[PDB]
Amino acid sequence: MIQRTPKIQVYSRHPAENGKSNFLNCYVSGFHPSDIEVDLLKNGERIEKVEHSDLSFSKDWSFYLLYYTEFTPTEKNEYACRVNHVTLSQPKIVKWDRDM
Repeated sequence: MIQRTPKIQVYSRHPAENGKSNFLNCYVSGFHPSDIEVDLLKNGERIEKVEHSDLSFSKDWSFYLLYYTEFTPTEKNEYACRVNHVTLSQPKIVKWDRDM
C-alpha cells in the first residue's frame, strides 16, 4: 500500500480566447488514495458554483485534480482552497496569493 500527501497550488488564469474572464484554479497533485474533498472558499465560505473539475492519474499510483471556476477578485475578499485527505491530520487551507 502507498499513501501520498497532495501538493496544492492556487493560482489565477485568463483564457486567451476571452480575456474578460478570470479563473481561480486549485491544482491538487500527486495524491494517493484518490479519496479526497476539495473546495474553493470565498472569505471562508464554500463556493458551490464550481463549473469545472478534471481528474487524471499518471502511473496507477498518483492522482491529479484541477478544480476551477470563474471569479472577480476584489481587495475585499479572500480566496482559498480547502483540501481534506486521509494523509492530513487537519484540512489544509491554501490561500490565493493575489498576484499569482
